[PDB]
Amino acid sequence: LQRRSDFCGQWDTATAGDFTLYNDLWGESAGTGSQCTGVDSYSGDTIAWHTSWSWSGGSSSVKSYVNAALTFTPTQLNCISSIPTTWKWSYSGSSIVADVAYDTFLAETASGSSKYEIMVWLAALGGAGPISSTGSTIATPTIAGVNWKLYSGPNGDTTVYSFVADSTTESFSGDLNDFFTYLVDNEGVSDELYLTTLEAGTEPFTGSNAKLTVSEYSISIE
Ligand SMILES: OC[C@H]1O[C@@H](O[C@H]2[C@H](O)[C@@H](O)[C@H](O[C@H]3[C@H](O)[C@@H](O)[C@H](O[C@H]4[C@H](O)[C@@H](O)[C@H](O)O[C@@H]4CO)O[C@@H]3CO[C@H]3OC[C@@H](O)[C@H](O)[C@H]3O)O[C@@H]2CO[C@H]2OC[C@@H](O)[C@H](O)[C@H]2O)[C@H](O)[C@@H](O)[C@@H]1O
Repeated sequence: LQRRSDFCGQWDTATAGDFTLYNDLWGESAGTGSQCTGVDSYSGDTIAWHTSWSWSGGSSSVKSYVNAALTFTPTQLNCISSIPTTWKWSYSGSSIVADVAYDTFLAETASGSSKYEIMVWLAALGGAGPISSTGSTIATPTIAGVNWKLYSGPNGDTTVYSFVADSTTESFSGDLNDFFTYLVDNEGVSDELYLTTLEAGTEPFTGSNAKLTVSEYSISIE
């Protein structure tokens, strides 16, 4: 028999080389729809995958964060020399309100609660916007070959910094650690914090008959 192979459950996952591919439909209760995900290929620190979705309702509420998460031991920033990454992706769908973003977390201890979250958005689609206490940038730095718009704002007892590419970026390669150095140098983030999480995926708000194709994604820590 041939069956649907994509996984669709709220907390379903797949293991793929150095990655976990999470469905992470954490916000599904905020609306109506569904989301199914699958691995296409993998080899060590590289993965190709896709996700398709339709979400309605809860227009300002994220429904999910399907993502490829690197398996690694939490490491203090001052022990990291570079985090090379490459990401090639494309989106299809209608009325897509979503981002394509890295999601990363810093904590005082390896097993402890997060203190900072750092997102790096390669795309803001359909008017999607980052968490921001003002609605405006705090800085507009050039990092890893891209001109970014940096925002900040709270999420519970954490501060979220979001670097948003000036233009939609379907193909990206550079050193993700440059974003952590930037915040250590410019925003008072301690270089003694542990990087606990390195994820790359998409946050949908609303849209229909959407599909993200990640043709290539790689990341490592040196
Ligand atoms: O009992 C059911 C199963 O629970 C699983 O645990 C889940 C928790 O119940 C969820 O609370 C948790 O949701 C978080 C999710 O993993 C993150 O991806 C998401 O990150 C947000 C971030 O908060 C936001 O600041 C940033 O802008 O955007 C990212 C991406 O969307 O955050 C979720 C929680 O925060 C939101 O909800 C609470 C609000 O107060 C807050 O404002 C919201 O933002 O997810 C876990 C599962 O997470 C794990 O798997 C998915 C991975 O992607 C993730 O990294 C892993 O930690 C249990 O694990 C299961 O065993 C249970 O069956």
